[PDB]
Amino acid sequence: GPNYCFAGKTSSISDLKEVPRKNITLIRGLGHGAFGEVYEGQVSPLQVAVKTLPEVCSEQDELDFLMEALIISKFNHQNIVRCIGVSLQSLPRFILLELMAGGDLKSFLRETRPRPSQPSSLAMLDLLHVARDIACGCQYLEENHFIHRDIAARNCLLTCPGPGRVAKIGDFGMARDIYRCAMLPVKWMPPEAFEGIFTSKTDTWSFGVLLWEIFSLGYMPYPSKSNQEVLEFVTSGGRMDPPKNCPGPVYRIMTQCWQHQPEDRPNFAIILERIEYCTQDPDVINTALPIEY
Ligand SMILES: CN1CCN(c2ccc(C(=O)Nc3n[nH]c4ccc(Cc5cc(F)cc(F)c5)cc34)c(N[C@H]3CC[C@H](O)CC3)c2)CC1
Repeated sequence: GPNYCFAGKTSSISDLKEVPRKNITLIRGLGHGAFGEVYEGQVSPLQVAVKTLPEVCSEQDELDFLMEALIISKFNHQNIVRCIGVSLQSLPRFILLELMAGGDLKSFLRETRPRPSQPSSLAMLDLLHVARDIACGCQYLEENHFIHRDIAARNCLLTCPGPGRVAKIGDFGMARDIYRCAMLPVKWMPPEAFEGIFTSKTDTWSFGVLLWEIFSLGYMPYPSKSNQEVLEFVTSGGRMDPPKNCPGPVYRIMTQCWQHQPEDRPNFAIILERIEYCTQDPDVINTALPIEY
């Protein structure tokens, strides 16, 4: 029976909000992936997402699922998905999370690119608001000494597709694994991560790559380079060019997050200030996004 510690506070299985099974109904499948497996559900009525643990699973799998529930249950911030509760005493086991109907950010960006059929589907301001949303979640993690270890568009969710959408950090799998190779998010990692010491400046680095994902509208970073090619490229001083039509001031935020030395990268409070500035600059927000023909 593991304990989990966050912000100086210790908690364990008995501290999770166990929701009676009978109160939980699955509505439909949403999908599966590195994050595990998730459904839309209802509680009691409260609409939720439901993550599930396979009944056929290892002991470490069980401990992983428990630790996921502990980690997410202890965060308290408007840009990190909430945990409504858990159902660990019935099988298959469930973790109940805030329903994020816009789905993951990477897919939303790819699917919502301006096209002749939808030429104003996104504007710079939409992208800067997503960036600000995730920076605010990261600033919370930084201030609570929690290193995320995989800040990327694939790990962010949106409340809804339309106007008023709020982005939130939706996955903590890597952090869970280290709380405790080919799968490592190499394209998101700074040179120093290859002494292997992490800090919140490693998350600053990763946030710069997420900014590149956002302002490229969902491209894979380092187009054409493999993991090892990226590693050698960034270690040598190599950096991505700005995404298509990216305003200079937004690209300058990326390039400061990618300073070789970690002390030279901004903390998330500074990143936020700089995103706020870009957001107020008419020349940035009046810049047209590219049309994908
Ligand atoms: C058109 N498009 C509209 C949005 N729709 C949705 C809506 C909600 C969701 C969805 O799961 N919403 C969630 N609401 N609350 C959640 C909490 C945890 C997770 C797991 C997760 C976290 C994450 F950061 C990224 C993920 F893709 C999946 C997911 C959710 C969804 N999920 C797909 C994402 C694509 C992935 O490959 C398979 C799971 C898709 C997909 C279809």
